[PDB]
Amino acid sequence: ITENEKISLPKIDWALDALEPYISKEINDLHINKHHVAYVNGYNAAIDALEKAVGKRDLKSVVEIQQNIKFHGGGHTNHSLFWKNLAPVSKGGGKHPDTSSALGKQIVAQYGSVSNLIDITNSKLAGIQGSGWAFIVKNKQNGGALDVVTTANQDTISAPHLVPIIAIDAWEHAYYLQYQNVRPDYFKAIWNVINWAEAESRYSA
Amino acid sequence: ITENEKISLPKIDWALDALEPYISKEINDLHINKHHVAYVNGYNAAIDALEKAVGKRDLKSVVEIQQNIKFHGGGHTNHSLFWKNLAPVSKGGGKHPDTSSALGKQIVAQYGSVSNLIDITNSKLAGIQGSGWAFIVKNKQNGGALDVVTTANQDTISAPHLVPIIAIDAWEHAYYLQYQNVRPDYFKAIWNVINWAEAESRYSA
Amino acid sequence: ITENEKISLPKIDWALDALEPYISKEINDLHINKHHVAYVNGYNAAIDALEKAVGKRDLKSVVEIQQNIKFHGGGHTNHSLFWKNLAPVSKGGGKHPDTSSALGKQIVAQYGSVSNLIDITNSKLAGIQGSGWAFIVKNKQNGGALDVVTTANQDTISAPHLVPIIAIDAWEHAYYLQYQNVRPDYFKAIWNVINWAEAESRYSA
Amino acid sequence: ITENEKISLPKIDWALDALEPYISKEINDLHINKHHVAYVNGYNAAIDALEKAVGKRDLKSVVEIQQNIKFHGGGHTNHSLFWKNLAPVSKGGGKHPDTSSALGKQIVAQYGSVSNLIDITNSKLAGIQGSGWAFIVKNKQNGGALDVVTTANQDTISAPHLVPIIAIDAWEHAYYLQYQNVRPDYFKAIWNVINWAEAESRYSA
Ligand SMILES: [Mn+2]
Ligand SMILES: [Mn+2]
Ligand SMILES: [Mn+2]
Ligand SMILES: [Mn+2]
Repeated sequence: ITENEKISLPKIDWALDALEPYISKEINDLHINKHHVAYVNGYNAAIDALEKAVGKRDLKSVVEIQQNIKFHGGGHTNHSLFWKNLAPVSKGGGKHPDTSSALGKQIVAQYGSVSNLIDITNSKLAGIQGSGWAFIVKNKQNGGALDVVTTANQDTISAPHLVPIIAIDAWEHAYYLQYQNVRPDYFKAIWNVINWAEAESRYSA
Repeated sequence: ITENEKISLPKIDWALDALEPYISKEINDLHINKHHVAYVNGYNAAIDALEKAVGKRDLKSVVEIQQNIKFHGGGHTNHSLFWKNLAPVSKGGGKHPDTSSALGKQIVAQYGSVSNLIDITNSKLAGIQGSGWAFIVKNKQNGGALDVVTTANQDTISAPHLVPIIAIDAWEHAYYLQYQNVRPDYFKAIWNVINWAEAESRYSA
Repeated sequence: ITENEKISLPKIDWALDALEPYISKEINDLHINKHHVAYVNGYNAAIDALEKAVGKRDLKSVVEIQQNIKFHGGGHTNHSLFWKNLAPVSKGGGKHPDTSSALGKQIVAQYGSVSNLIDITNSKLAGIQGSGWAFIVKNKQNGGALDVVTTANQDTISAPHLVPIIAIDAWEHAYYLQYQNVRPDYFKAIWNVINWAEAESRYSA
Repeated sequence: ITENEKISLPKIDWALDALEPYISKEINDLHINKHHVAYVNGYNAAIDALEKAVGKRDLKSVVEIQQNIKFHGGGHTNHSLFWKNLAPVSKGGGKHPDTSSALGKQIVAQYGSVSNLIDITNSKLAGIQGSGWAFIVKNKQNGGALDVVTTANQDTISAPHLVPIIAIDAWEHAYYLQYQNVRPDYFKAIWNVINWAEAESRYSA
């Protein structure tokens, strides 16, 4: 594994206790410093393992390692999107996107309001069985149309023609210390710290 | 939905705090009374929705409902197996199976010792990505041979030729409040409260 | 299993040899009379097995049978959609949808042309690994937006908010006798017998 | 991509028509020269795309490429195992393994006879939904115990502790031209040309 190929834990634009009372410092410290750090390490080790196996044409090891690449690679990708679409109330968290922005105009055209889109997303999040994510996505092929999708585990939006706009973590570790089994309460509460300014930038990028 | 079709939460043969210090009373209370209760209700609701859709030949609904049958039905089966293979130390929890038993003799012949089987099982548990279970299984068609398998979410040992001997819950709700992100500490801890008398009885049935 | 819950092979609105030179009579005869027939039988048997097991509250059998419900129920639904969106050239097969119809207006707004939408679908069909389908779908929640999706095996469009508009069978049995390994030639060829009038009715329904 | 990393189509130890009347020369010709060639080319293309994406830390592409590595790498491993465990009758195809061999002794001890194991394998094959494989496997951690498992599409026996002994292709391209929809006729016929000498050698390795 070379220095240019290795990934690192991203710097987070807000303090660990800044999402309170919606997401605790206790969850954020473990989520970033233990959970995200595990995917950073897992990806860098999986890449090192893969180059060694590929070089030897060990197709049995190559095949086995692919799953760890997908998982740790996806975990890093999902969590990085997550931290960037979260913001304290003081820093624009929970402020709806500007209705004149490309994203704001698209939400209005397809859903009528951000309120309805959030209801549709909370609905997808409730239906997730096990570990997974919900994403608000832009499709670059069908006129920049928005849709809400879910992925299992650390699976991500990897289709070249699709753009992740908002990423919501539904893994039990994302809410358990504060909400316990009451997953719908976390889903309802998170929107108060959602960074829609980042979502607008992602759409127009 | 007829009454004889409806499932119920089982009686657990130990107090909420009886598996301490290995599994907290806080975890068991939520695990039994919130988590397992949700699988009981979900299954009964899915069977009712299924019968209506099957009666109307509404195959689009039928196909959608089958996922909730699988998830909730599996959730009930898995947690029921789990409580039955958990026991307080004073009630034989953690006590290794009699080497003279059908299960005991099979463990010795295949793995040499219970400790080696536990080592294998803990490695399979460590490898679980996202929500899932590990099972020690008996295969009825290959000479009652044991193996260690894992399932995702609430998938269970449903094949008629396979018998679940030990079920270990690897979902984050099974350990998070006590062990947080340190899932290997939980997998190591659990064996101290595993009911091998139940596993011996499952092998012989 | 009752008489009202039983599914049957649908009547086909075209002669077996009427899709030639695009799809042969030889494929069509096996496709309808052996393949679709096997899903009709599989579903009716799975339903009979399900009522027996649900009644006995045999969660292990109930869980096992769900897979057969999904598969044969999906196979019947997918094939029924398929025959309805196929038509001889003499009966409107290959005729692009009317641009003033709700579907035609949506295609123009989102993709610019039917040809561009066909190119996107052919790209999705090319990327299917193993057995599966491609569908042009309408989403009732995001403003009636169209999208191209794939499913594996006999998985279908079962989400209540989604409508299958066009179903394209990519299983090897759908083309093998005529095209052999040359799967892209079949994908290119099938559009000449696609019934877009059925697609228009499905969108407006 | 470097030379040492590139895979090649293997030499097949029997003529295209050598397995007749069990597997036609038309099937073998396409299976080796079109189907397996597509896996060889696809894997080499995926390794090249992977190295470029890994080099520029483009994790979105990396995560997307992993599936093509798994599919093509698995496709090459599976077909290579397949040709090696196929033999013309005049070269010992269909001849049961020596009961004195390590494999032979293991079959007798677990299944009683090769015919009972074949029956078990044929039932697992019949149960495959869509594209997949059945494998007779040796587990190196539970006493070298044999079992029968199935994989979907081009998924393979990649776990380090498991050894594939016999691989059977259940994709429609493996039998369609000759057996059409009657897949059980193919599963029955294949055992007449299975190379058990290779299976014994795999077990002992
Ligand atoms: Mn997370
Ligand atoms: Mn649980
Ligand atoms: Mn078909
Ligand atoms: Mn093949």
